[PDB]
Amino acid sequence: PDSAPGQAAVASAYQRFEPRAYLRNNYAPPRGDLCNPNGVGPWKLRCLAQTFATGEVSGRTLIDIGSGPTVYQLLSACSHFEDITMTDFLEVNRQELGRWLQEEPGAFNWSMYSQHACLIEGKGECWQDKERQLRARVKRVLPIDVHQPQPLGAGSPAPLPADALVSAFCLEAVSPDLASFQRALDHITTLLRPGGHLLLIGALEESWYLAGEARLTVVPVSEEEVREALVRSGYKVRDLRTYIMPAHLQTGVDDVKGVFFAWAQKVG
Amino acid sequence: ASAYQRFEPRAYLRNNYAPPRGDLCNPNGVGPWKLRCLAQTFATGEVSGRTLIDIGSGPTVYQLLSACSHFEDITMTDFLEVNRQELGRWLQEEPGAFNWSMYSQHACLIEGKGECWQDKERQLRARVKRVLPIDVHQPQPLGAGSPAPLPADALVSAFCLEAVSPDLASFQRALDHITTLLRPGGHLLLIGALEESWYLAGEARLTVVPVSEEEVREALVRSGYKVRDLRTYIMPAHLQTGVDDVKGVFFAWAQKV
Ligand SMILES: Nc1ncnc2c1ncn2[C@@H]1O[C@H](CSCC[C@H](N)C(=O)O)[C@@H](O)[C@H]1O
Ligand SMILES: Nc1ncnc2c1ncn2[C@@H]1O[C@H](CSCC[C@H](N)C(=O)O)[C@@H](O)[C@H]1O
Ligand SMILES: Oc1cccc(O)c1
Ligand SMILES: Oc1cccc(O)c1
Repeated sequence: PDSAPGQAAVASAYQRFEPRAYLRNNYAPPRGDLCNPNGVGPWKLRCLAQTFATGEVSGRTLIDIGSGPTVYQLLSACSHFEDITMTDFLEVNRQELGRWLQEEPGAFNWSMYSQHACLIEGKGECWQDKERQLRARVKRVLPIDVHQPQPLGAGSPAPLPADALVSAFCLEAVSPDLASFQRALDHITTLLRPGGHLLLIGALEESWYLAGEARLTVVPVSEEEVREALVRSGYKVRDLRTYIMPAHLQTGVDDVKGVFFAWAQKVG
Repeated sequence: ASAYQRFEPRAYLRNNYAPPRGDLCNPNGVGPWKLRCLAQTFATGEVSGRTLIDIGSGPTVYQLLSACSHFEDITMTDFLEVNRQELGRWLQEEPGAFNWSMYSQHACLIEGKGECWQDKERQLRARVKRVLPIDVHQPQPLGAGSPAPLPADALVSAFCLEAVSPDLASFQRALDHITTLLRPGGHLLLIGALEESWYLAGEARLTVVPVSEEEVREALVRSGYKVRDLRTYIMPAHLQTGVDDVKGVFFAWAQKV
């Protein structure tokens, strides 16, 4: 039938999305604890650092899809791309990012994440330098809607097509069903050049998460469903790993069972 | 040397461990060079045991960051009470403690074990059992009935001896004194100023004995050490700040025979 109904429920639910609560829920401890090497934060950072460390993912332009109020997903990326586009559906998230870009004190503090990224990249970089570079290389923060065939709109500011895409915890968190998820992946895929790379991180078998007042409906996906959608979109899957959420990190902020990381390269 | 009675801890930490000398971002600065010497030395695995004493800690902890994972019992020392108080403020996470986090981070970075800086800090705090008075001019620097386990398996001392000695001879004697504290076959990590004659600490102006790398070498030998490593950092111009006239910094790894 049609996609409007579910898409409309999603947009409606996000009107209540609270950036600070979401940051607290997922990026403050225990989930944001970077000392525990078995924690989810360290694993996410590690997937990104190792992928970029192959030297196989480079270019001039990078687009981060559904950045929300977070930047950790770009810490290892930023040394490999000189032009970075960050994006989100919600103005309030885009402002949160604005706060970090201006280095305001009222901003969320990512320095543990910056430090940790420096630590595992193994180049002796201080975190203030990593941050300075991320801030310099973010060239724009744009509204985005992945349900649109042109997710950035027509006549986008963004350099297109990009050399690479990053997207963490977006697609499954905004798609009422798997077919919607697939279409979203198809949409963002039009922004990536052939032979370009997508780094996709996401929730496994999740149906809801909390962001303050907002309780959001997530399509629960399996690793295998993630693989097939990537193939369906015209990628070769180069890496797909799974982290199983330990019980102690199951805090009632969501019903997440695990997290996936895909490295995929667009065929062409 | 009652000049040390006017010595202000915060002023000293300010002059030496805040920007520019305390910026650790640039790999060519003195802070990173110092941490590197300590890290690489312990990474060899040849310096180890159970107990370690830090001679003339002042109000600083950076010199034990790499050390702390190799020794379960650590003694810190200084001549000034005010310094011992400043140490205590950091060990006990009290208010207005100096912020060493940048240094903990850099040690974690250099060590390359994937360790978070908070774990590093917690372990150092855990292994420092006591902060004791000391005078290297005394034949028994720690006094007679010290709480400190002796003889130590290892010593560390940074910027103390030359900074408390009017001349080479006094420097040599003080080296003799601290050396009695070290078990035979033990290790000493000595860091110090090269060709320095004064530095400032608030109202205090201290006299320093200017020493050369050769003179440091010979002093260690004279004290019965085998010198396993002696390295020099030349002080770049941008780190010549008005707080002293230091020319360079030396790092020595020495073993008692
Ligand atoms: N239709 C849509 N198209 C693109 N992004 C959307 C969207 N609807 C909601 N979003 C955004 O999807 C995000 C999911 S939270 C993920 C945030 C971040 N990437 C991280 O790694 O933590 C929210 O920021 C939300 O505003
Ligand atoms: N007679 C003495 N015996 C032992 N230490 C002394 C001393 N007189 C002064 N000191 C201490 O020697 C220190 C020199 S500054 C100490 C340097 C510090 N450990 C660092 O690495 O930065 C001061 O803390 C001072 O209080
Ligand atoms: O970072 C996130 C976002 C949404 C669900 C989740 O389990 C984790
Ligand atoms: O850390 C120090 C201590 C004393 C003199 C100096 O130049 C540096």
